[PDB]
Amino acid sequence: APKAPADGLKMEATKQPVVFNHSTHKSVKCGDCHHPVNGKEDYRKCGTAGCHDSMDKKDKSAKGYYHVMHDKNTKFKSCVGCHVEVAGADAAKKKDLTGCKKSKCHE
Ligand code: HEC
Ligand code: HEC
Ligand code: HEC
Ligand code: HEC
Repeated sequence: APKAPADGLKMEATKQPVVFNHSTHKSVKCGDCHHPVNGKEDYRKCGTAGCHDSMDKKDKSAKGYYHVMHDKNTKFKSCVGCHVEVAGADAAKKKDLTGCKKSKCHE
């Protein structure tokens, strides 16, 4: 299989870039992020032309790339969404997991 990609996978599709890692979400199910679409599962980029490319930000619906990265009220687990569940009420983590500034995502 293609397995997980290398590390240092960052995405600069917005004025605020982010750096993701697969060696960190190893315990996380691939289907947890790479939600199934059409019933098929594949390893593609969220910001794929035709997937999450709304560049609206202020939309929060689905196409909102910046919505599937923060918005928690989504049909699927969101970055911050899951993070919120992970960090929960542990403090510090929610500042480096769901933190707006000075976090693991945004620095
Ligand atoms: C606190 C609730 C947060 C605020 C406010 C913002 N973020 Fe994030 N963020 C993350 C990713 C993966 C991206 C996309 C990277 C890319 O492709 O460019 C973003 C993007 C943004 C943006 C850009 C939208 C714009 O054009 O203004 C803004 C304004 C923004 N974020 C604000 C990832 C994460 C993340 C990882 C779990 C966290 C905790 C946050 N973002 C939290 C906030
Ligand atoms: C969220 C916690 C994720 C989990 C769990 C896994 N992946 Fe992932 N992967 C994620 C993102 C956000 C991205 C793209 C970054 C973006 O800007 O959206 C990726 C990318 C990949 C890719 C690259 C796409 C390609 O060109 O093929 C591959 C191959 C990939 N991911 C594989 C993969 C595997 C094998 C996973 C389980 C072992 C897995 N991912 C989990 C987010 C997340
Ligand atoms: C195209 C093949 C996609 C890729 C690659 C990813 N997503 Fe996606 N996602 C896609 C669609 C078409 C939809 C909505 C269904 C529709 O037709 O409208 C979604 C939805 C989400 C959601 C839910 C948002 C909500 O319900 O509020 C989330 C949280 C989400 N997607 C996240 C996400 C992540 C993290 C991805 C990379 C790991 C990713 N998506 C890739 C289409 C596609
Ligand atoms: C649960 C389904 C998750 C989803 C969806 C996303 N992440 Fe995550 N993340 C998760 C856990 C359990 C942890 C461990 C906490 C730790 O910091 O060790 C993390 C951690 C991160 C980190 C920090 C660690 C690192 O790898 O540098 C970052 C920067 C991070 N996560 C980013 C991230 C992004 C951008 C996501 C959406 C594309 C995302 N995570 C999804 C659990 C889950």
